[PDB]
Amino acid sequence: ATVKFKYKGEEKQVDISKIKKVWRVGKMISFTYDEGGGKTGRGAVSEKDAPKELLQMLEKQK
Repeated sequence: ATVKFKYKGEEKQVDISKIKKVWRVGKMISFTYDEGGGKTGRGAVSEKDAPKELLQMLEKQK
């Protein structure tokens, strides 16, 4: 369900349903998640750092 991503010294828990657009750029995977009344926050997660759920959809399903 939830993705724990490091910020400075604070690891932030964000839901898989709230990730609006996800894209694999090269060494990193950048993503725009929505959070309230039309105001999108922008996170990032590395290639070894991202575990299994987001990796299976873009290189198997459709």
